[PDB]
This record gives sequence, structure tokens and C-alpha cells, in this order.
Amino acid sequence: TIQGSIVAIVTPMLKDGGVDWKSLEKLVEWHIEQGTNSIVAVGTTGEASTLSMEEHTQVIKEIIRVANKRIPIIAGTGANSTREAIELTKAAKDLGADAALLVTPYYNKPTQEGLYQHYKAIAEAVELPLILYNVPGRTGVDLSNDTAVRLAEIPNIVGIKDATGDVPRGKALIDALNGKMAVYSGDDETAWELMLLGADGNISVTANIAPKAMSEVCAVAIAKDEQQAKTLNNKIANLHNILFCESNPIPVKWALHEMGLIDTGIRLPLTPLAEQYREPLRNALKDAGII
Amino acid sequence: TIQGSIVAIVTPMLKDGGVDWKSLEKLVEWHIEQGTNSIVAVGTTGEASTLSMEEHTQVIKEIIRVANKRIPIIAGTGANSTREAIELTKAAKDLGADAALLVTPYYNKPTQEGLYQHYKAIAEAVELPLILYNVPGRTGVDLSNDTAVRLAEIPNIVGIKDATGDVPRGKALIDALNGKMAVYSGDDETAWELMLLGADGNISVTANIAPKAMSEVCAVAIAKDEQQAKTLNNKIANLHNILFCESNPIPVKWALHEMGLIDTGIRLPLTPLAEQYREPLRNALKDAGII
Repeated sequence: TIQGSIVAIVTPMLKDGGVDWKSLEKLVEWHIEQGTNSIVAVGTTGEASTLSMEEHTQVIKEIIRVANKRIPIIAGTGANSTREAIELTKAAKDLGADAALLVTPYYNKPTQEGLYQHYKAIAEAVELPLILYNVPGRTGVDLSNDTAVRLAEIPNIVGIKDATGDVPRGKALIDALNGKMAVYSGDDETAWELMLLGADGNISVTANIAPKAMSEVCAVAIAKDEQQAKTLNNKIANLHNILFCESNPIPVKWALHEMGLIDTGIRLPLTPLAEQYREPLRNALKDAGII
Repeated sequence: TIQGSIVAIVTPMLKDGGVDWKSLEKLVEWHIEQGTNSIVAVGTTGEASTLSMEEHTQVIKEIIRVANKRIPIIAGTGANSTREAIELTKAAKDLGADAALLVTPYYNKPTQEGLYQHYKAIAEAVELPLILYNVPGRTGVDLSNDTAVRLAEIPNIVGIKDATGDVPRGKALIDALNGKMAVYSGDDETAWELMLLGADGNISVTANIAPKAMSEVCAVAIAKDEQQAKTLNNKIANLHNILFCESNPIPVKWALHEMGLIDTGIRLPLTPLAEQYREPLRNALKDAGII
């Protein structure tokens, strides 16, 4: 059901790392005004790892309050402990989130059956639309297409964020699912392709700085207009690359800082974008017409 | 300083998943009488990921209690949040742990400088010996030898658990450090080699089921007796492979259950060793003289 450009919103912070509430509010309003179709609160780009339990909740509550039902809000509720994921997901349901996004448990490397049981348990514990999220390079585990297809059979699992950036594999997943659940790109570089091939949207990092342009890219790609999709994506294509010169969200938070939208706060172990990457980033933003 | 066979103890659990305190006490006593030189409490193998804050504290407390100062106790206190790592490490210090083991932040992929700032902040916040731990395959990040050498200059950072299983790389690290801090193997398959090349010990998984044998392997390897280390390691070499047929600690917990030392409890997302691997594992244990 949720389709289009789905921004993986950063969590603005003060210089001392405290959550920058006013700046977050402005961002949410700007996204809605700019055409962003949905927001993922407190996901990887939002530094879920370094926010406390209370902050995780405050941020979700704030984004929901400011969005005021204008666009669906997806809450990042993944954890590498099934017990904890259930807790976070329930909190999200209770706060009024429209769906929850759950990255596969990271670092502890569960088996494929373990991943199946992990998500099955959460789906059965919380009546809320759940989106799976696979990003092996970060987690140490790869949720296979086969496992994803099995999970698509479970009530409440309505989709998967495929951040592999492996298009053939993504197309294979889409074809095997045959509409059973949605597929979202989790790789800005190839998102336009995956959507042309059947993905329902892009849970984007780039949409953080070019929400209007990415909104348009998703729209025409979903419409299966290959020429337009390719033409519009080319305009923001270098951005998809430069926003990962250092681990996301380091570059994207700096980009927004250069845009005058947020301050420099970011929590250890993450660090402000290294100096050698700032000019190139500023150039890229000027080139794409952002600043 | 802490040298020899250092077991990354499992956290015994009842069938419902609750911590099996009685089995834990027996295990600790068994390790002390069998020759184990030190215990890492609530590390990876001890399912740190699925234990709550309180259970974490209690497991460390119980292990410290039963050991009764007979062998040093290392507390696993890693987290992908610097603030959390500090709180966990301070807690371990207060409980009387001898040192703390901290895996590199996983999932959020900090930069090398971020890894440096992460550990420095912890070292400056807590007066306790700290042991770094690198295991890229699980974390999504690789703490380079260069970064490790820099960190060795920080007061209170006294060692690194190298789980790369890359012997030439480990040797390069040992030589560059020239004693500034200790290097421990984090790969049972190659541990004997790394210790012959200068590592201070092996923070092992295999030691969970063959504590006496591993204590001997470490002793002779530390003594630089190459033939004895090869001969003794050869007898348990197959165990080093089989204990990873599925993600650790899944196999080693089943191994201990077959040995009648612990029950089947293990927390989702982890699952009991898949049925098809149980006979093969039993045979490996029989071949090695363990059961």
C-alpha cells in the first residue's frame, strides 16, 4: 500500500548531541510540502543505534504529531533480540505508527530459520504492518529471497526493503512474490531500476536532501516510464554516490547542515563528516542545484 | 598480563530461556579445575545481545562470585553506542571485573577515527583495563592494525582480540605493537599459530567443551613449543570447524547439552542447532574423546 519516495529521516541534533526538536519539526513539514510520500522515523539514517529508548519514542511521537496524518509514518523498530524488537514494535503501534521497519538482527547472525521465527514471532505479537529490511553489509547476515517469500505468507508482513543493490536479485524477488508483498529499494543508486521492474518505492537516503526530485523519480518509475525515470534520476545520480563517501548517515547529516537545515550534532561512534569530504560534498550540492 | 586459555563462556539457559544459574556455577567451577586461565563473561558466545541490562550485570556478578578470585574475570561490555559502552563498562568495573572486552560497534559502521574516539572516550571515562575486539564478518566494520596500534597508546587499553583468522595480519600487528598491548586470538582454528607468533592467549569458543585440552595448547604455544602446539591442536582441530557449522554459539551450546552440562535454552533470533547437524556433532565429540 505505501508507495513512492519514503525518506529515511535523519534525527537532527544539537552540537552536544541532544535531539534538535525544532529542526526535526521543520524537516518533517518541508518533506510533506516537497512531495515526500512517507517517512521512516528512527531507522538507520536516524541513528536508532545511539538514541535511548525514551528518545526513540519521543522522536516517533514528534514526527507523527507534526505530520498530522498527511502522509504515513513508518517507525524503525528493529533489534537483534526478538524480545526487544517486539517491545519497540508495540511501542510504535501504540504511538500510532502506520507501519514498522525492522532490520534483520545484526551482529549475532541468526540462521535463515531463525530469521523466519524472529519475524514470525513479532508479526504474531503485534497487529501492525511490518516491513522487513535486509542490508547484509551492515548486519552480517543475508535474508535470502526464499526466506523473504516464506515470510510474505505471514499476516502482517507487507513488504521488504532490499538494500542489496543487486537488481537481478531484486527482480527475481519481485517476480517470485507475484504481488504477495511489496518490495522497496534500499539502494538509491539502483532504486529507479528496481521500481521500473516492480518495486513499490524507495526507502531513500537521498530524499533527505532532494525530496522533490526523488518524489518525481519514484512517481514516473512506478508508472513504468523508463525514459523519464532515467532522465530524472540522472539529475540526482551523483548524490546517490557522494552520500556514502563515509557511512550513512555521516554525509547526509553534513549535507543538511550545509543546506542550513540542521546543526552538526551526531553521536559517537559516528563522527561529523571528515574534512577532506566536505568541499566535494558542497560541490555536488551546488551541481545538483540544492545549494 | 591476562594470558593463556580464556573461555568465551556460554550463558546456560533453561528451556524457557531464563538464565540457568545452577548450571552456570557448575560450568565456572569446572573451568577452574580443568585449567581454564580466565573467563569472558557475557560476550558474543554468552549471548550478550539477548540478555537484558540486569541479566548482563547478574551473569558477571555470579561468575565473579563463583570464581572467588582464583582466575581473572573479563566482562563483555561492548555496544554500538559509545554512551552505552561507557555505562556497561563502568558497571563491570563496579562489580569487580578484572578487565572488559569490547567488540567494535556493529551495524552502524563508524569510521576508523570514530572507532578511535569511541574507545578513547571509554578509556577516559572508566579506570579499567580494556580489550578491543575485531570480528568484521559480524560487525560490518574492520578495526585496522593501524588504528589498533594508535589505540594501544591510550591508557587503559591493554589488548585486542583479533578474530580475523588472518595469521600474517595478526603477526604484523604483534610485531608493530612490540609489546605495547596484548594480542589475543579470536579464531580457534588458527589460535595455536598466533600464540606461537606472540599472542598472549586465545579467547576461545572451543575451550567451552575442551577446557583442559585448550589450556594445554595455549600453554605450549605460549612457551613457543611448535611441535607440541601442532600435535595437541591437531587432536581438537575438527572441533574448531564443527563448532561453527551454524553461527556460534548455536553449535557449542548444543555440544554442551550433548555433554549433559547445560539445557537447550537459547534466545531468538538464535535457534537450537538444526536437527541435521546433531549426529555429525555428536560424532565429532566422540572422535575427540569428549563424550
